[PDB]
Amino acid sequence: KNIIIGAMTALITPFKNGKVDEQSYARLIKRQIENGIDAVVPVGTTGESATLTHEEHRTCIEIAVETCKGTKVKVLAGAGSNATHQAVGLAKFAKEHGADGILSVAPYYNKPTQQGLYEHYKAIAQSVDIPVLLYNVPGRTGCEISTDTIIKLFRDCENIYGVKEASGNIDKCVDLLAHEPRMMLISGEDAINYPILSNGGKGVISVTSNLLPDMISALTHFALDENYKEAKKINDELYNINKILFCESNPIPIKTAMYLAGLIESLEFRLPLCSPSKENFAKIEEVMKKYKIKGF
Amino acid sequence: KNIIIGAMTALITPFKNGKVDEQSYARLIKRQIENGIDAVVPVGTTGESATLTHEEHRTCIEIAVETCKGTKVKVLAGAGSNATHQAVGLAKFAKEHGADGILSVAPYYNKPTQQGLYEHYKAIAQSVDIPVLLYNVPGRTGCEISTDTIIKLFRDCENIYGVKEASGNIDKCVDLLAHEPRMMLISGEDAINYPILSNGGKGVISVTSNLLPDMISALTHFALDENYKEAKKINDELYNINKILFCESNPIPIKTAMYLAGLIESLEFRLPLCSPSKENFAKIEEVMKKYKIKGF
Ligand SMILES: [Mg+2]
Ligand SMILES: [Mg+2]
Repeated sequence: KNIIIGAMTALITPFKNGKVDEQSYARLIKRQIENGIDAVVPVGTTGESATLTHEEHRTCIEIAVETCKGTKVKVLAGAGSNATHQAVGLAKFAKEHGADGILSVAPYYNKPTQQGLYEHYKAIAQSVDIPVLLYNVPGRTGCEISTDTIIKLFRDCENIYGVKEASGNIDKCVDLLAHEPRMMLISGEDAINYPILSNGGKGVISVTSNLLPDMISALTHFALDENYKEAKKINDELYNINKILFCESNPIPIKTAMYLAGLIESLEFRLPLCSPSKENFAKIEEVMKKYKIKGF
Repeated sequence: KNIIIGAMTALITPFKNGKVDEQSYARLIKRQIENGIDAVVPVGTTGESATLTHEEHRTCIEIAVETCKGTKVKVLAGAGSNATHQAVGLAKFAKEHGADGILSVAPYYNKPTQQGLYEHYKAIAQSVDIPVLLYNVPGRTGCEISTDTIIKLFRDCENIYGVKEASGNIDKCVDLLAHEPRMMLISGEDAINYPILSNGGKGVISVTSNLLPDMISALTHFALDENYKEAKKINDELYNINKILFCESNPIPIKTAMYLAGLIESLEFRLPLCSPSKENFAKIEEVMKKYKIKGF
């Protein structure tokens, strides 16, 4: 199977006067590339996919593809939906614009059954010839892709090569790799990057790497090199920032941190996302003090 | 405040050879009208909003509006989104196509904060001059509209007149009406229609009423008249069907029941929704046998 693994960043989408700051977006991606990141994820959850237009999805994906040209960094495009017809179109769309693979979130809100999830992802995988990474995040979607369903999709569909897990369930991560060790388990929860990697996970799709790409990259590469002692020490050091970045719903804290670090111009979201409370703003600033934040 | 209350139906959307069966849709709404229902909700969750195109949304709302002309039955159009800009557009869209009000679900998947939810619904309510009913269903959205947020929205915005609760939380239903008795609490969970109404709830937005409109309507109107013994009797008798209609994710069981009753021609969903298991199909068939199902 063709795979996209390693240290990956769920890119924030900066806004300036209510529009995509395209120059900021490119600068942020180059900052990721220059700090050891192996792939970038445009217009995922951290990138506020929900509130971007289709045109803007296209724009952010094209900017990611363009900025990654001439480097080894791949573009794993966010392209998923709770409507299978739309998911299929978004996958073809992402491939069409130069993405190396797609990250496809489990249908949110309409709670499909396991059978429906299987047919959903089979249609997506059959629509393109590039790698497809499942994304399970039940706290957001209201549904869970079961281990059996993930393993069936991995075995039955050639493009599906693994899953990004954001489920706080290391038991399931054991379940997945004990029964299907060939799949690529990808950490979608920064605080437990190391436990997932030390169990045979092969990458992270990170929120924290927006702010601290060098640290997340080093952690992932240490672990992939089976230097678990060094990977754990970064994971432990990152715990405080990893947790405070979810004091409010992601990406509210990470954008707050990027703004506080001077990495993005304005602390702008699209409704229904908004600035944090005064209190959480201060907590984020407080936690950041112990970390060294690379500039441009 | 202008309100839309009473016995209301979350309309299923019948498909025929992959497209909306427009004839069937109008026929189903006429059947609701003729069995005492006070309002219909086109293109909600039960109507598979997520997998309908914009054009199909227009179409279903127009059929509902047209079918309810010359009757007292109101159209509370499904018009919500997890992007505030889009939810505002859908609200204006529904009003301009003749809807009497809108049902607007809490943003799913991106989990806005309470502050963000307030700004979200404030923007929606300020964009139209027709009643707006909030819809709280945390099992599907991953977020909760808190009692304080609901009450603030009710007090600050003219059009917001209450909330449809699908939260299994009668404590919250007490909290809401004890602190703000002027709001319209609407049951969004058929099994507990009577407890919500007996605490001062003023209507239901029902799944079961698709199949048994006369019984749900009678239950509601008994309760609104404080004939609680008669309303409780129907609620108790309805428990078995109210529960089996969620053996799989709504609207999979209700569409199955409508098909088994001969009320729709095809057991068709749009992916990622799909037919129920063989076993769940049979269980739905058994439970329906206790109930007397009105024809056309
Ligand atoms: Mg009317
Ligand atoms: Mg009376």
